[PDB]
Amino acid sequence: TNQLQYMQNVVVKTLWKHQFAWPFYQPVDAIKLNLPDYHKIIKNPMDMGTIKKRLENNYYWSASECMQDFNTMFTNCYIYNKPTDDIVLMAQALEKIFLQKVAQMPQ
Amino acid sequence: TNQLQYMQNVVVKTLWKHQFAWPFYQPVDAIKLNLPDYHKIIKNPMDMGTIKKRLENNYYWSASECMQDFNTMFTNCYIYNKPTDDIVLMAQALEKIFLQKVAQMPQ
Ligand SMILES: Cc1sc2c(c1C)C(c1ccc(Cl)cc1)=N[C@@H](CC(=O)OC(C)(C)C)c1[nH]nc(C)[n+]1-2
Ligand SMILES: Cc1sc2c(c1C)C(c1ccc(Cl)cc1)=N[C@@H](CC(=O)OC(C)(C)C)c1[nH]nc(C)[n+]1-2
Repeated sequence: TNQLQYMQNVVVKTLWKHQFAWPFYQPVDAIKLNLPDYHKIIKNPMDMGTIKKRLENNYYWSASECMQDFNTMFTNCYIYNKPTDDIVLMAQALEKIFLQKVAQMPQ
Repeated sequence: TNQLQYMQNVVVKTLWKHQFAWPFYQPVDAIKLNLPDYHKIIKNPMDMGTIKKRLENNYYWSASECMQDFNTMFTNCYIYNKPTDDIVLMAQALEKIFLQKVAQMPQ
């Protein structure tokens, strides 16, 4: 789509390059990070690797569907972590860029 | 703005009319609802009344700034409540409509 291609080519590409993006490239590994409560607190895990793959496989029916996965990704981070945690502040920075780019999307 | 006017006239108006919107018309009243931990868990309270007022007062510098307040509103609800709670499912429904309408915004 003009809109889905834009989510892959502008939104994912911009965010992927950001210095704060690295924690979100792959799923939260609750085993490696020793987070036994992660999967009971977070019911819909999401990450940017998954989103990028979904865009490439034409998983989404609409740009809004993709936007939802980004929102989930960020929200999961705010649900699991304390409001002052580094990872929260990083997510907020990334979420702001996400929104700024979503607002400049074509109709 | 074309975009900010659209956030007031389409996004707020559509959501306000929705059957699930009523909990979000005004700030969470942690006293009336007996929620002593609400304000320590939720660092940025947000509601649609506040957003609507902000739009009318030209508080926002951009549509993305407004979008951020909506995201905060919904996220607060997911942070404070359990994933199976009625209020969470209501927020998810409203958030989906928010995103569907954001995707149909003018550039
Ligand atoms: C690869 C990934 S994914 C991730 C993190 C890392 C490292 C980090 C993290 C990332 C960056 C900085 Cl500066 C700090 C923490 N935190 C965890 C939660 C946690 O508590 O992990 C520690 C036990 C603290 C490791 C978390 N929640 N949500 C996400 C996306 N992450
Ligand atoms: C006016 C408002 S604002 C609100 C609620 C109500 C009623 C409801 C609520 C609204 C609708 C349904 Cl069907 C169920 C609950 N819940 C609280 C949290 C809570 O625990 O409140 C109870 C103690 C359960 C009252 C909450 N969190 N976030 C928000 C926006 N709210």
